[PDB]
Amino acid sequence: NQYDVIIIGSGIAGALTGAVLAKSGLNVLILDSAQHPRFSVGEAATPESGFLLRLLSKRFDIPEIAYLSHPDKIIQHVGSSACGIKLGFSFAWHQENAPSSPDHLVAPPLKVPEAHLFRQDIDYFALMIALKHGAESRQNIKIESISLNDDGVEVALSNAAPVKAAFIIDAAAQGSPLSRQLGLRTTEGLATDTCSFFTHMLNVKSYEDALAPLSRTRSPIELFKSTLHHIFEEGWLWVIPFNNHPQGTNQLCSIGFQFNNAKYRPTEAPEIEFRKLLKKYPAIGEHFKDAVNAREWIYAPRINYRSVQNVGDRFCLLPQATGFIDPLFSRGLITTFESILRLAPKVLDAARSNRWQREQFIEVERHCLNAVATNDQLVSCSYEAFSDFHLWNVWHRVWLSGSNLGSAFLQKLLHDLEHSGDARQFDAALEAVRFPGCLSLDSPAYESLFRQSCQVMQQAREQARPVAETANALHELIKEHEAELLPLGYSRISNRFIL
Ligand SMILES: Cc1cc2nc3c(=O)[nH]c(=O)nc-3n(C[C@H](O)[C@H](O)[C@H](O)COP(=O)(O)OP(=O)(O)OC[C@H]3O[C@@H](n4cnc5c(N)ncnc54)[C@H](O)[C@@H]3O)c2cc1C
Ligand SMILES: [Br-]
Ligand SMILES: [Cl-]
Repeated sequence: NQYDVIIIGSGIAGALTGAVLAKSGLNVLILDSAQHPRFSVGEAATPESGFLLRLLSKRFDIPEIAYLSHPDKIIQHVGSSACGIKLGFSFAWHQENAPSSPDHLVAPPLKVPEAHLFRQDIDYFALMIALKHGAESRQNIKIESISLNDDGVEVALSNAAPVKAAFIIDAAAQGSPLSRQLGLRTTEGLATDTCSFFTHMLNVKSYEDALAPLSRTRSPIELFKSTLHHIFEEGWLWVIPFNNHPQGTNQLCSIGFQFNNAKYRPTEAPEIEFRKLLKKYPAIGEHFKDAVNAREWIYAPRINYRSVQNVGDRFCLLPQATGFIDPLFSRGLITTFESILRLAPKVLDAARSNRWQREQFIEVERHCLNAVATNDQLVSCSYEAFSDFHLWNVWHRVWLSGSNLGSAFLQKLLHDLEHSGDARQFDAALEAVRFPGCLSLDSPAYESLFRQSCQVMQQAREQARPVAETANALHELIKEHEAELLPLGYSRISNRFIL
């Protein structure tokens, strides 16, 4: 075998996977059909993704991976166009045939700033980390076939010699050739059925200049410096600026709108569908008066999918190749970076002992399948919560309380790894969690709340219950479970900005 591991796809997942494996002593090859620079979606960084990036950096001793978790460090080391700032999430609610109220807004601010990842520069920077640590990159290739055997993997390429390796990691992310040929992908048993239009734009106005200033909204953060979600019955639109950091030089703002296909199926071209949306919601249109498009619209008719299995003797699909739900709540990078953190140590043990069996990577599958399953419950219920503001306001505390518990648990693992310096203890502690894939990670009290809350929302969809009844039901559940959650005051509805 020419190599130890072959990685398909040279975006952030594949490049970071290649970096840690090259650093750990494996002879790594990274294949890609596209080439850098190239555009990619997956821009909103979360607190969990920040800790998971810092864990990867510490666990495998690569300081440059930790630079991607903080916006100032991106600006300094990657480049000044490589990210915007993020001081939180903002969810502005809208209704067709009604003027938009500035009071219909929830915006839980963050403690430490996060990045809005300009992925063309971030993913190329991630590949450069892999290349500097000894990984080989081959771009612009054409995969003829991928053969899996009991003694190894063999990849055949157009106009080149075939390459061979012990393992193959699919990081190709929804153009996954290994997912196609194995017959793992399916949309069966998915609550979320959604499409997506997305692009990058110039001259997009800020929320403050377009809709309502800080004095009016009373928000502790500028929504300009946040992942802004414009939500409404049939779907949502995102405003993710890269031009919101003071030292930043990027002019672009990522814009993407999604529909629930059960409520609205788009019929016409992306630009026509966009203007029809701004007609429906004039408030959202205030962003795009003098705005112009910086690239083509991409239309994905169904972004949702999952897999029945995602590992074998000689392979392992990374989360994006495995399954995906929706941009909402930015769960893709969280699942991605955690799956690498779980996979990499097991691949090292396989490569070091020459044992390549499915049972060794079973905990990578269990996490990944549960994560997509959880996020499907989270998103499908969240899409149903868009129908009314008060319903959403109550509902988002279910997500937020889970995300805070999950962030604190990953922070605890980082704190123990930094002080103790014990890699095996960290790997075991991460594997020891009671609810792998879920939002809280380890808390049974939260998962009780989460799974009961989702039953209420699915009952509300199936029987078409009133929004006041559903909102009350969730409020009693929060009040029941509040004591076991963090002491933040999740139950008081009048507080729309949970510090
Ligand atoms: C519309 C949309 C919005 C999203 N929004 C968010 C968000 O707000 N927050 C968030 O955290 N996540 C989001 N995600 C998920 C996000 O895309 C992933 O978390 C992340 O981008 C995955 O990185 P990656 O390197 O695996 O994939 P990518 O960055 O897409 O890289 C994959 C690479 O594989 C290559 N490739 C494809 N097919 C083949 C083949 N047959 N052979 C060889 N190479 C191939 C591609 O050319 C590409 O270079 C979103 C996804 C979509 C579709
Ligand atoms: Br997801
Ligand atoms: Cl996501």
